[PDB]
Amino acid sequence: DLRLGELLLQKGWISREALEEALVEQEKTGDLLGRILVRKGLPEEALYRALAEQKGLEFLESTEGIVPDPSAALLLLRSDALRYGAVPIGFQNGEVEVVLSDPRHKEAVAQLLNRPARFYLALPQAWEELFRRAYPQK
Amino acid sequence: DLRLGELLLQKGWISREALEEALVEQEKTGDLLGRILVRKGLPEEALYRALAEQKGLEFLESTEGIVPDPSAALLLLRSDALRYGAVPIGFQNGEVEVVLSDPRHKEAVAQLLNRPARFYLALPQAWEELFRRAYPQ
Ligand SMILES: Nc1nc2c(ncn2[C@@H]2O[C@@H]3COP(=O)(O)O[C@H]4[C@@H](O)[C@H](n5cnc6c(=O)[nH]c(N)nc65)O[C@@H]4COP(=O)(O)O[C@H]3[C@H]2O)c(=O)[nH]1
Ligand SMILES: Nc1nc2c(ncn2[C@@H]2O[C@@H]3COP(=O)(O)O[C@H]4[C@@H](O)[C@H](n5cnc6c(=O)[nH]c(N)nc65)O[C@@H]4COP(=O)(O)O[C@H]3[C@H]2O)c(=O)[nH]1
Repeated sequence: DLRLGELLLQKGWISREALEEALVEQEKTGDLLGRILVRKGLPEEALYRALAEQKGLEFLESTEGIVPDPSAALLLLRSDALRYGAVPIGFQNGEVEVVLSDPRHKEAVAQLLNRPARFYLALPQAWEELFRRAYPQK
Repeated sequence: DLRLGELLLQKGWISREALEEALVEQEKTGDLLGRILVRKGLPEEALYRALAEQKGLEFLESTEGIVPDPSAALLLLRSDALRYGAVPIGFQNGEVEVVLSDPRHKEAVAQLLNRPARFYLALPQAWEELFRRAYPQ
């Protein structure tokens, strides 16, 4: 319902002038809005918390405690896990738990999995650490 | 030596008007600045990362993988680990690794331990789960 800029405004993590400056730049550059905001000083975690709320994802402050379930990992080929930015990590109540790197990929991943799923969002470094543990390059 | 408010303002978690507002409220209520800011929308994790930076602590996002070394837990009576909010979890390079629940207790704990130490900080639930693991019963 709410766009990213409005979400951040509502949470008090950007100012109206900071948002307008970003939207004015975007209309000249076409860069992703969150990228402009972060480049101008928005904490990257603030961006991801807002993006998670927008797509109904649970934001994961860390992936270090996750022990990836090998049987969940079989639900995506490694090449697909990397391309879609999705790590299946386990099961809860007959749903597969999946950690995304980019909320914009939730729908594409959900369609692919074609089963009940619970989605999480992790920061880039946290996501890559998790991916490598779930999908060793071996 | 930056105070918490300007630490958070520089990062961009709070506006300047929100900081002034929170300190004005604190003048009436006396609550901690971090608790007011968290009530006003600051993530608790962002608060603890700033508090860790301020006191030279390493903030731990998670304690789930830590297996507490019993040899290190011996360095504090359980009663002291609870009162000081400090869990010794192991040793690195001749320093004892200690996980604090509150960065304000760093100096008191360091004086007591009286040996080289590496200090970490953890959010309350993660700290409690680690404390029960290191100091069972
Ligand atoms: N992984 C990742 N995802 C990002 C990032 N920035 C945005 N996303 C998401 O990608 C979608 C397209 O972003 P946009 O290209 O900047 O296109 C934006 C942007 O041009 C504009 N916009 C965003 N917020 C506002 C606002 O508050 N006010 C106005 N007038 N326009 C806004 O509306 C369009 C739709 O925005 P949204 O519905 O929120 O949809 C956004 C948002 O869900 C990022 O840095 N990283
Ligand atoms: N466990 C926990 N610890 C917390 C929390 N908030 C602060 N601490 C820490 O406790 C000390 C006392 O916080 P305070 O009572 O709000 O008393 C504060 C506060 O009244 C004020 N203050 C803090 N930041 C600012 C600022 O940016 N500008 C101004 N003018 N005053 C500030 O200076 C005094 C000292 O602030 P600090 O040096 O940063 O020292 C702070 C900080 O290290 C919390 O929510 N939980």
